[PDB]
Amino acid sequence: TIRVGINGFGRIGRNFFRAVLERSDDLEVVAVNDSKDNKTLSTLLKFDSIMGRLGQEVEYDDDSITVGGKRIAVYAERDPKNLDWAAHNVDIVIESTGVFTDANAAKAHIEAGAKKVIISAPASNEDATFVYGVNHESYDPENHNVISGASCTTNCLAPMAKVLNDKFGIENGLMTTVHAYTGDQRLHDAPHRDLRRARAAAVNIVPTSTGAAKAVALVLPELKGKLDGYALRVPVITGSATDLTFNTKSEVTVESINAAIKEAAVGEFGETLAYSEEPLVSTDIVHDSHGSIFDAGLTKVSGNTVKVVSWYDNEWGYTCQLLRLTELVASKLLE
Amino acid sequence: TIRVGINGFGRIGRNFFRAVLERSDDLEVVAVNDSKDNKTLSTLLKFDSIMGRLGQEVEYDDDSITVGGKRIAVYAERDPKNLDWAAHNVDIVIESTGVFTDANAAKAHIEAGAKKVIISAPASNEDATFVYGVNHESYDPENHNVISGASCTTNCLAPMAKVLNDKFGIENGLMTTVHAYTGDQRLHDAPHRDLRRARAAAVNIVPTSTGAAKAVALVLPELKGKLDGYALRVPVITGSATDLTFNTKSEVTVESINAAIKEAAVGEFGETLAYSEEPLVSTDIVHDSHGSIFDAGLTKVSGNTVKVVSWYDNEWGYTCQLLRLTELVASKLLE
Amino acid sequence: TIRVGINGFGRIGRNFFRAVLERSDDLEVVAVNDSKDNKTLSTLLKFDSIMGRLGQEVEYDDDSITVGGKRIAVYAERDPKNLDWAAHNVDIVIESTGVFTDANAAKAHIEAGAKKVIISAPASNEDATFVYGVNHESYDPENHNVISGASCTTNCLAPMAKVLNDKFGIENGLMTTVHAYTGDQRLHDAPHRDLRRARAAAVNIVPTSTGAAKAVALVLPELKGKLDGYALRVPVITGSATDLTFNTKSEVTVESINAAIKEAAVGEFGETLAYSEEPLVSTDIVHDSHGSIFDAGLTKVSGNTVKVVSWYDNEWGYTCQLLRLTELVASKLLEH
Amino acid sequence: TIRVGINGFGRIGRNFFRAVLERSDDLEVVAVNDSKDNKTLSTLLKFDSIMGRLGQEVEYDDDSITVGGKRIAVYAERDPKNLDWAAHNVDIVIESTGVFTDANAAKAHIEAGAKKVIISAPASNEDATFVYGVNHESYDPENHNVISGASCTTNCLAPMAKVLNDKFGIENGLMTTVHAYTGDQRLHDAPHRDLRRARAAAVNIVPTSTGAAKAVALVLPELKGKLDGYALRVPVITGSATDLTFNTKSEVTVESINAAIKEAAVGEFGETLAYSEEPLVSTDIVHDSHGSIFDAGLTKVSGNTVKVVSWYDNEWGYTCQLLRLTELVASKLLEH
Ligand SMILES: NC(=O)c1ccc[n+]([C@@H]2O[C@H](COP(=O)([O-])OP(=O)(O)OC[C@H]3O[C@@H](n4cnc5c(N)ncnc54)[C@H](OP(=O)(O)O)[C@@H]3O)[C@@H](O)[C@H]2O)c1
Ligand SMILES: NC(=O)c1ccc[n+]([C@@H]2O[C@H](COP(=O)([O-])OP(=O)(O)OC[C@H]3O[C@@H](n4cnc5c(N)ncnc54)[C@H](OP(=O)(O)O)[C@@H]3O)[C@@H](O)[C@H]2O)c1
Ligand SMILES: NC(=O)c1ccc[n+]([C@@H]2O[C@H](COP(=O)([O-])OP(=O)(O)OC[C@H]3O[C@@H](n4cnc5c(N)ncnc54)[C@H](OP(=O)(O)O)[C@@H]3O)[C@@H](O)[C@H]2O)c1
Ligand SMILES: NC(=O)c1ccc[n+]([C@@H]2O[C@H](COP(=O)([O-])OP(=O)(O)OC[C@H]3O[C@@H](n4cnc5c(N)ncnc54)[C@H](OP(=O)(O)O)[C@@H]3O)[C@@H](O)[C@H]2O)c1
Repeated sequence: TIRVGINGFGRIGRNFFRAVLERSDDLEVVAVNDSKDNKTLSTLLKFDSIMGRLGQEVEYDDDSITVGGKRIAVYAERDPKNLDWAAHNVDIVIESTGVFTDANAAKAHIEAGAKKVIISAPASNEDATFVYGVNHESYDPENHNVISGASCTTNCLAPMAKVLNDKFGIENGLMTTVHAYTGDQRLHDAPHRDLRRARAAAVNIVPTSTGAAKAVALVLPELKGKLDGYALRVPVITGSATDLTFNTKSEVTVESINAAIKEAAVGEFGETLAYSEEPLVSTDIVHDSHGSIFDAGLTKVSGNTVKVVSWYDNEWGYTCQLLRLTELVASKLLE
Repeated sequence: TIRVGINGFGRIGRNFFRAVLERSDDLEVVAVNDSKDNKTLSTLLKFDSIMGRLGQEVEYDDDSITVGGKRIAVYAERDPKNLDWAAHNVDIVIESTGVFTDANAAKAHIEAGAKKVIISAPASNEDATFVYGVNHESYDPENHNVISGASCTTNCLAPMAKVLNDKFGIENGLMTTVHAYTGDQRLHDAPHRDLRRARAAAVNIVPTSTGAAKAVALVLPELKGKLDGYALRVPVITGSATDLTFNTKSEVTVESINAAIKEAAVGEFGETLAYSEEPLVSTDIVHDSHGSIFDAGLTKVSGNTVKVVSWYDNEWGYTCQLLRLTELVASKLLE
Repeated sequence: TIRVGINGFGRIGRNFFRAVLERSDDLEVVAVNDSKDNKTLSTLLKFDSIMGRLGQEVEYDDDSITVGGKRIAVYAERDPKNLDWAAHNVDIVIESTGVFTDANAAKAHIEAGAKKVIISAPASNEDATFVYGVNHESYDPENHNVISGASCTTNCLAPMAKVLNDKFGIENGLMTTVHAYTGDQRLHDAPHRDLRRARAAAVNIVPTSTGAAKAVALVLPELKGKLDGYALRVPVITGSATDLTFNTKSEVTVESINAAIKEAAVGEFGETLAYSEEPLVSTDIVHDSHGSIFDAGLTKVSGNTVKVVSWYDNEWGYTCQLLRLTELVASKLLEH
Repeated sequence: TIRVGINGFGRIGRNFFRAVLERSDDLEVVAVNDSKDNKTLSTLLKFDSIMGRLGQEVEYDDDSITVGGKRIAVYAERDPKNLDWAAHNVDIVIESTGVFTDANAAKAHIEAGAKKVIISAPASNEDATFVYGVNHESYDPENHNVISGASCTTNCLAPMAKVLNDKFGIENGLMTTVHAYTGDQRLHDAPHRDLRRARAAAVNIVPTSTGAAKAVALVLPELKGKLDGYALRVPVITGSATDLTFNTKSEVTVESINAAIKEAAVGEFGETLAYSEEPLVSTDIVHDSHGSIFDAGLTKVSGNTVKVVSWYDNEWGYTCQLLRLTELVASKLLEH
């Protein structure tokens, strides 16, 4: 068991906690840092609009939240310099606040006694970025100390893109992610730096930018400069689909595109990328642990133009990818 | 034409602007104070998730927003002491920020050159509170200088309660308002001082407290101590219903309860309170200008226990009540 | 293993099937009658927009569906007279079509081999109506052969109405249930016998009738003529609350109303009626197995007027209550 | 006044009626055929969950509804053969039931007295298909008697596909339309021939087919075999976007793609196709009368791969396009 700390007990932080509880044999969360009182934090952990009730008992005091008898230390230092991770023998910190995506700032956790930091988001100045299943073999336990698990969408797109580029080659592609609304958006029309994300999220199709397609290049260098895209935020609370349209020099049919995915979606990689011929709708992939669920029923081909669609639970699927990455780091040298 | 200023260009502020444009012959909005840039403010005025597009042309510069050729001065003073309302000959300021519901603080607008302040909310230390149609005859143009238009729900409940208490007498009543979600609520589960309003608004029935039933006593003193209630926030963006269950010493039937409303819902009062026998659903009362739309089809009676239900557009219906109050003030002595 | 058949494999039928898999050791569903083809039936069983995926493999053919290796015989007979329940030795049929709530028609399942019929709905002409935890002890295994499990709302209302009446006496009460939309409402403005339920369900507060407060008299005769109410259908897919306002002759406080429910909400009754002081919203009671979750935080008192509020998963909570009734039935004599 | 009758008084029929009241001086609806009773018809006309209240008094009887003092004859004949359109001198029938998109069946309205039938949908065996603004000039008043106004998606796609093909040449293109749910989808998980549209519409992203990108070839023959796509149905009640990704042989930038649409989007064509640089979300195009609102802010270019996005109100925008086609028809000879 390697001991884990979470900085930021938001949606991603709480997902990660639950995912460890549900899915991990070799990690334990033993401390959390967040800016709120333990009554509030413990209530949000216990009850969730998306995931339902935590199955375990939750209690709290002024120092901690106890979950199924296991005491979780809770801190509220807004600067990670004031933390002491070594005091709880935390080796890995999950950096999920959203305000330390800069590795030069996330480094504070290591100064505060951790050995590894995993940023649950696109990062800057990081040692490395991983999409589990795609480039995790390149993790270097001595030199990759502050890393990034990339974005939900990148974790959906990159597995699919790896397989198709490997098999047919992708010249250029443009992505539309049709995505659940997220907490950056407004409930009612109100000021926002993005004048579209300003608009009432649960009654609008809301177009917004995302770096997730360009970010594929970080984990698949062969696709640098060849992918871009954007997001349409729509009224579901979780569950998203990545629609990629690309040009290939290969001569391709619907059936050969699908066969390539089916043939790759197997073994350990198939825990990242799944192949489905089912009549899927978003609610079917809620709490699905794959990073990418390829929908063979949606594949289209016109000439050398290809459209493929992969599903993802932008919360849970992403979190399970991050958990896979965390298990890898925890399985290798920690100093 | 009496010239009006709005402090706070949120949902209520923008509703009020539109209501003046659509419905008023004797008021004009000539200045606005708000903490945002004019590109953002002008975009939110022009496009609305609830009301649709403003029919008029909107332009802006760094000093103003011009609406159908009429230049609206815009300020961004966070303290109303720094404002100068007299410079634009504004007589009435609508105080719609939410952070000057204290009349001792709203008074600043009068020091800044206005003559009257109307708080678009339950207030404290106010000269008087009005529900138009219920107690507006008691407005005293010399001594009522900082006033309150009360809450959306109170504007729905008080008209109905006046008629029923007048005709049958109400001993005690308890209200449930089944209410559209509002901007105080969270889109995704997140910290909030109210741990229920913390929960994703568009997928939950969310119980929360409201003073609106006790506040009836401010405008109908005869009901002090006899009304209380709460709110169930539900997933519609606007449109609400007030369900009041009360005990009466009178012997009453469904048909006599309804006849009393029908008989009162007439003339000017009938612009506040309507009587309907239609098969209404919330979307039918969106942009309805009444404060209260009594639904005769929902009236129930068991013994001396009575249940009545009135609809309201918590945005537009409320705003039209506030506009009626503003026209009254504007029609009398301004000093 | 008491063998169960389901007539009508819609929301309630599929909930019942799942609840049997999840919560019963004594019951097994061996046969289903429904109007649809088996490809459709099996897809709707495998995948559920509310309950998520069934955690068991599903296959189908012209005659059956196989769930986790167990063959369920499937028929599609519009008329129950043309069924042979004896052919697979089913003893209890759950009648969940919606269209045979008249016991005079549902009786047809007994003629076709069943020993018992449980109507998943308010019924007419039935031997008996039950809210488990309230009056199930009056179940008569000789004379109660076609029975009603009453409605979702009744299964929420009756348990707290029993406790509070018994403690304080209810003079009259009026109820509003703020209720998830149901399958009979229209997605877009379209024809319906109820001109309000005609109206786009996911964007409207939709008022509609419910017999629930009057049907409580069937199970608590002491409350006959003392209750009425209506529903507001709102845009959530499941999860509901019943808001009851009543006047009493007793002297009551918030603390005293709430203490009455807490005392009673224990033991086996406590699996029907829960007592909560949690900050609940509707998603928190989705897939809750209680018929009634009393929300102590919502209790109000004004003179002699009392308001109380209880939650229910109108799908799963109701289904769990119905399973509790089915287990009771199946634990006694199944003659004939 | 050219007299119009409507067969099928559903979403599209009621939109058409309203659009005639709102935007036409030349057309008048004098008769309606629909399967429902007049109390229901008149209620659904008066009150609309999307469009709000009709601003006119509505009354009804056994034979008619009266809207702002004008009597509309109402029939309910399942079979168009039993209608007499001549009886009220209607010249154009809008065929909006959904079930007579085969011109071989819709022809029955001409036998029953109509001079022209306009099918509010993709059709089979029709004289002609039109997207107003794209190919309406080819309308032949002698030989085009039963015609299609094509689909909502086609009326969004074809206008920008015309402009960009003409300017740059489209090699192939694939489309996704992110589309408001429609009335055929199910509110709760329930049977449907499309097992995805079976699934609770207001809580799901629901993939489904559309002929729209292949139906563009009917109106722009130059694009035959070059377009395909599908729909994602999402939880908004109306408002949709068409996302088209195509590869071209030309050298194109974002600025150049966008400039091509701006140039073309003027005059009468500009009432079909708008050019926007606004920060649009779907509520902003609700009740917009254009068939296609090009969103310049969404244009992307990657090498020779181009993505463009246009909005449409799949109810009102489509209806306005159809009204534009009906006015055209009604401005020429109505013989026979
Ligand atoms: N769909 C998804 O949700 C998704 C998918 C992929 C990636 N991600 C990434 O995951 C990260 C987390 O996103 P989220 O959805 O979880 O957002 P969130 O719900 O707002 O979580 C962020 C949390 O950080 C806490 N926080 C902020 N500053 C802090 C500080 N100085 N010290 C301690 N705690 C602090 C906040 O606590 P308070 O609320 O008390 O301020 C908040 O609860 C982001 O970087 C996001 O881009 C999200
Ligand atoms: N259903 C309803 O909406 C409803 C019904 C009845 C009564 N009311 C009452 O109406 C009032 C307004 O509510 P709302 O729904 O309009 O909320 P809102 O949308 O948040 O509007 C409030 C606005 O005030 C602005 N503001 C805050 N502090 C300011 C300052 N110091 N100077 C200038 N502007 C400032 C904010 O601008 P920024 O956003 O840029 O910070 C915000 O846009 C509240 O008191 C509420 O209780 C609302
Ligand atoms: N919240 C709730 O859903 C709720 C709560 C409490 C009680 N109930 C009660 O439970 C009953 C079922 O409701 P529900 O929500 O499950 O509705 P539903 O989803 O429509 O279920 C009805 C099912 O019966 C089938 N069916 C109808 N007529 C049939 C016939 N003649 N032969 C065979 N199968 C037939 C239908 O097949 P098709 O789908 O092919 O038509 C459908 O699968 C109703 O009486 C309702 O009051 C419902
Ligand atoms: N977004 C859109 O809605 C959209 C956009 C573009 C094109 N369209 C097309 O427009 C057509 C109509 O669609 P819609 O959305 O308006 O569907 P809808 O709401 O179901 O309209 C169909 C109407 O036709 C009536 N009807 C059906 N069969 C009939 C018959 N034999 N005789 C008389 N009346 C009959 C129905 O009456 P009942 O209600 O009693 O069944 C209903 O009012 C479809 O072909 C569709 O593809 C729709």
